[PDB]
Amino acid sequence: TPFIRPDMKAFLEAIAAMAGPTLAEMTLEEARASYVALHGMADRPARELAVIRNLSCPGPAGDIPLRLYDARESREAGPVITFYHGGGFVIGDLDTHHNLCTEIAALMDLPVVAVDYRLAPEHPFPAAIEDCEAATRWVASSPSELGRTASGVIPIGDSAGGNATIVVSQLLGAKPADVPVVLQVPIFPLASDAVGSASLEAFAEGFVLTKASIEFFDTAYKADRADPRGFPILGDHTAAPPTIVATASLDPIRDSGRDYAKALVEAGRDVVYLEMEGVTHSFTNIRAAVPSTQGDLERIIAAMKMMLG
Amino acid sequence: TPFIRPDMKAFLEAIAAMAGPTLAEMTLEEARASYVALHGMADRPARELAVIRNLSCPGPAGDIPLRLYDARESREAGPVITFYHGGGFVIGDLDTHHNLCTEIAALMDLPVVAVDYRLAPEHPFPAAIEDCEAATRWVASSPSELGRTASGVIPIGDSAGGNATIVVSQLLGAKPADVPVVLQVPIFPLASDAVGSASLEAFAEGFVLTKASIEFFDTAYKADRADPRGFPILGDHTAAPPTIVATASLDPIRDSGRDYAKALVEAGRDVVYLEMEGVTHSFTNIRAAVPSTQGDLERIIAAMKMMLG
Amino acid sequence: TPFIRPDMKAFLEAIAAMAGPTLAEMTLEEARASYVALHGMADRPARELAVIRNLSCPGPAGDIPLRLYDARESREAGPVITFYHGGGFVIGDLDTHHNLCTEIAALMDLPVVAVDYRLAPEHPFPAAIEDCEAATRWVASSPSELGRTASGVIPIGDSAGGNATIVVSQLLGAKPADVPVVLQVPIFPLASDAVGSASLEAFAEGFVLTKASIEFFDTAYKADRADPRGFPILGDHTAAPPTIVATASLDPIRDSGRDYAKALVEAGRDVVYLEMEGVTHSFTNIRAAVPSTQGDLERIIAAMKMMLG
Amino acid sequence: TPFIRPDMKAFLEAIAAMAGPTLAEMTLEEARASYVALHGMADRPARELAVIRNLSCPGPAGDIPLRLYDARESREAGPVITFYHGGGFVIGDLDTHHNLCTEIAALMDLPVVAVDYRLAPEHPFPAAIEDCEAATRWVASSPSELGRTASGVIPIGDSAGGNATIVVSQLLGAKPADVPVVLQVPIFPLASDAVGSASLEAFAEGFVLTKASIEFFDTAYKADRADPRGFPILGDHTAAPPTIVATASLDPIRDSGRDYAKALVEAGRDVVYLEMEGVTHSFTNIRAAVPSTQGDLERIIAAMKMMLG
Ligand SMILES: CCCCCC(=O)Oc1ccc([N+](=O)[O-])cc1
Ligand SMILES: CCCCCC(=O)Oc1ccc([N+](=O)[O-])cc1
Ligand SMILES: CCCCCC(=O)Oc1ccc([N+](=O)[O-])cc1
Ligand SMILES: CCCCCC(=O)Oc1ccc([N+](=O)[O-])cc1
Ligand SMILES: CCCCCC(=O)O
Repeated sequence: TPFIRPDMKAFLEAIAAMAGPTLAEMTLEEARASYVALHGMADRPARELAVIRNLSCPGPAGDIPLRLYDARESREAGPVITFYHGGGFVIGDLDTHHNLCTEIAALMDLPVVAVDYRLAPEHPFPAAIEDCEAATRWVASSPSELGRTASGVIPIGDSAGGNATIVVSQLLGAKPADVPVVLQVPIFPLASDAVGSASLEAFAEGFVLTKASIEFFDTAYKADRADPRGFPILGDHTAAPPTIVATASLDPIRDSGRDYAKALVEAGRDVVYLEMEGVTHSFTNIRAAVPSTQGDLERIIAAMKMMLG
Repeated sequence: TPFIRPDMKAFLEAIAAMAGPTLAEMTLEEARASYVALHGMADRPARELAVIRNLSCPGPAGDIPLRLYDARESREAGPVITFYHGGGFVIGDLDTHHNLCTEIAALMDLPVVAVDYRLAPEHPFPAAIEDCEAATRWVASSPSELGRTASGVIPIGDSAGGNATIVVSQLLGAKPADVPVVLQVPIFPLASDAVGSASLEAFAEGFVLTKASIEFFDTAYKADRADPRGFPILGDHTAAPPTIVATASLDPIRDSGRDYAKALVEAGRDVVYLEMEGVTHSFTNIRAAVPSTQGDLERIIAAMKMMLG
Repeated sequence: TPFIRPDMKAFLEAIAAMAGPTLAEMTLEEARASYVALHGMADRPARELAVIRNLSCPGPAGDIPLRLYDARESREAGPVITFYHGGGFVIGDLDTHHNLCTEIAALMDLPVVAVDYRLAPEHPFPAAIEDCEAATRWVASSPSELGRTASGVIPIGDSAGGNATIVVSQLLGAKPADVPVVLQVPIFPLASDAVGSASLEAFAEGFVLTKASIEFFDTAYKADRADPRGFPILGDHTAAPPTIVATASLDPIRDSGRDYAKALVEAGRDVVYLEMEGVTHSFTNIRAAVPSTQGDLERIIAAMKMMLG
Repeated sequence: TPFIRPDMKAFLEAIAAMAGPTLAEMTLEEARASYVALHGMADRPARELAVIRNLSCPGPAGDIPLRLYDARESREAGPVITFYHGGGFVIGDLDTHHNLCTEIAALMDLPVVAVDYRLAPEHPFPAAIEDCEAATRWVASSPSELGRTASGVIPIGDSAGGNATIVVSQLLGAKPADVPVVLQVPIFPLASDAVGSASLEAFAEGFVLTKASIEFFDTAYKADRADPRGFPILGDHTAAPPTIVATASLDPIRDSGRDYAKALVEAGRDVVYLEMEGVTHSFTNIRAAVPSTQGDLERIIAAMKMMLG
């Protein structure tokens, strides 16, 4: 039996007791609401910050809603974190990952801009990617509405947002924004197709993210298996920016993260690979229900400060 | 300050630390999802039963979904428990109270039929009552689809479901079903209007059920203050069936349950009044997070067995 | 016309046909002898028990005679029932309620200690109460002479004894004996002044206990209307022990018992309220003349077992 | 035309202009003195330290010479760095890597114990490994003669010493010393056989370490190709300690270090992979001739501090 932390196991047993409908059995609005409720009850509360401000920027389909987080009311030029939430490209929003964003802003002492990108099935692949790229380019242009100057950008995101992290870094690598990507932080990302992976079979049920949910998200999003914007393991890694890959040992898509970090080493790129032991997918947003995951996030923070130099 | 059990106080501290939005500040589906998560994560797992079966019966608006619970695959004629869930007539469903239902069925060794009645704001007062009454009459008719002959019915429900319990017993008292109500069990019910009561002021915040939530529910359901189907304290108590009223000492609507039991005594009716000390509203569905509440439920069960003979 | 059971009505008709004199018309010795004769006639025969033993304990005015009833010569530690007979504090003794005591001991499988407390007018208020309190404390101390160990006491009594039951529970509540009152069972008690009550007017004549007798007892006992030891509705109910209140629907002091049960609910205390339908005051001691009153006693017994756990 | 830093390229071109003999064309003593003279000229001078002290410990073939470096005469318990020098297992000693050792001790503020292990061809494989393992176990036991307490050990070494670093970590993993390996730092290690690698062909000549020298060292050391103590890529990686792998982009054995870091990710182990751009093998010891390599060492140091927490 795989190792599970005691506080992690208690959370999994409560989810098993709840025994709700699957995502596919709910309406879309119900599925999205259940994710709000899960993170609402499981995550630590928001940090207080000097600046929490809603903005928007132009996108290919229309305006893209954004939210700026900053512990400082005024700050000098520096890197700006551009955050993309998880949720399979189907669920999640600015509120499901709000508390985590306030934590990243507080602990990094850098500004964070979260992207409220368009969701599937209403907006299938590559809608989410289009919006994350556009928003990241916009932040990288130091617009006056943002109120602080970017000397570089730091894409970061969990799961689907970790997929978006890598894709955005590849798109900006090929066609630079006004400043470079100085660091990327894909957190338990989907980089290679998880179908057929050993982690997917081993952790298919009972570890928060299920094989059934992965298939539900896949059916809604409709990413093409040969498209590097859907599966960025297929992209060109030879100029990948400095990278921190964080995975979970109990994640059904753990091996997708392993694959990506291996590909970066194969291409000679600098990478920190951290595989959190005894916790699941989504550990960044369950920091109250599973208190030991706060320490896992803090290790990512420490790696980020190190890699920023 | 009022007495609070240590495990109860730890649960309240967790809720306070979460510092979530009010039900009114969420979308309606987010409010419903937050209740699914509250019970889902805080209650004990379901009992294993011989029979857990979805069914439906005709109602005035269309079909009424039902769920049958029975520890026995087949059984002789006997009383049948008809259960109405809490949630202000706005939230809750068959799943939010599913584990509690399996526990009632296991500990009573009687069949339980839970009612998936229509909810406000989509279906305001008296839609919930219409469906609860219709389902209870249908069970009382011993339909072949149920496979359980009813010698009598036992209305039971928590909070809004405790309101429904009393209204149904009054409606069936006035126009009998095929068999009588042999016992009713309103658990922390709303019987009289809570506005103005001492308990509402004393426990308006910080005790799971809040004054703000009570107001949210009241606005959606739109019960007429003069209608005994809304506030059954106004009804005729002179032929009330044998009753167990269970309240919580920390409940903002505690005094409404006190009022009902006093009205039963005033009318010469047999009643067991149990006020659980140092726990809150909703204690029937938080039996894992607050382990001492399992004993509270078991006291209700013991009183039911006694009052059934 | 109030509902009267057929067997109860026939007994009332026989009493009327015999047309005996009132308590004021008889001599004190004759009144006491007629009470002996009524129960000796009307009640079911005594149960055979291993132990029926006279005892005594020190009191504030000399020794208090007691009678111990137990189905077992030797038993484990457990609650001990402490019984106070009815009779207005003027008539009755250890023999008038002897068969009832044997029935309680047989059906509960607990020891019962009946108190031969001082009677008015020879010994007016508060004599009876002082003796009932002293005897209950003595039993609660597990004295060697009792022959069994008390883990708690259960005060119980009919009418004036129901008054004594509540007063004793309040006095031991304020100044504890060696073990707690774990349950009290006031049976058709006098808790509030019956003067002015609707039940006193409705059942003033022809229902075994008469208005004339109530006034007779009151003149003899001379209880202070403002003293909670005379009228324990005036006492502090906030810490009342678990309670079973039993009344009779045709009792002139029925509303007194209703008042007390209501006051317990108002104070948030656990209480079973049972109002026996279609029978009179004294139903616990007329179980042969009115055979259905045995079932009434058995309902009280069932409630006692439930409330003891 | 692979990228080469300007100061790096100047160093390589001066070496080319000298046109010195190969390792095969020199005597053993000439080769070893040649390496002493290269580092003596090319590396930065020694840091001044409170403690630079020769020690020794028992080994499998007699006493193993050690040298202790510490910026502090007296310190709290903490990890102790155990260092193994490069030189193909044929050349190098405590003096060729002395200045680098003082730098590591100064910048980490941790004690460093360098190992004077037995050299080939006089002592072929596995003599060097045996000595490195024995010395690391000795340090890990916190012997009185060490003068400070080890709470853990940190194996570190360049090239052949990077090979020894990994092998020691595997041996202590299978058979623990008194304290764990808390971090390992293999610097341009030989982990997998370089023969057949793309890096070996691309950088066979002109980049400090030549293919000819690799062959010369290999024939002297005579490591068994199937032995994980000779080629630790063959070892069990499933419990590898936290790791920092540092390589150089112009290193003929660069791909061996890539292979090892990929194998750790594949096994789910935490690893920092740093590939220094535009510098060669041996960059840790040419920090005066190529001043930009001081920054490369400082990046390794920063990663070490981060991974130690
Ligand atoms: C309801 C369980 C958590 C589902 C949401 C979640 O865990 O965030 C994800 C985002 C993307 C992917 N994915 O790309 O398969 C999976 C998960
Ligand atoms: C979010 C916690 C409260 C959830 C709802 C609940 O606890 O069940 C109730 C049902 C009905 C009423 N009511 O009628 O006011 C109150 C509460
Ligand atoms: C002969 C019928 C009356 C016998 C006395 C009786 O039935 O028991 C009572 C005890 C106490 C009170 N009281 O306190 O008013 C009334 C009645
Ligand atoms: C004469 C300068 C190059 C030789 C010294 C050197 O570069 O240190 C090494 C140690 C070990 C290995 N090896 O294990 O192949 C290669 C190189
Ligand atoms: C309203 C204050 C709550 C406790 C007071 C009571 O038990 O009636």
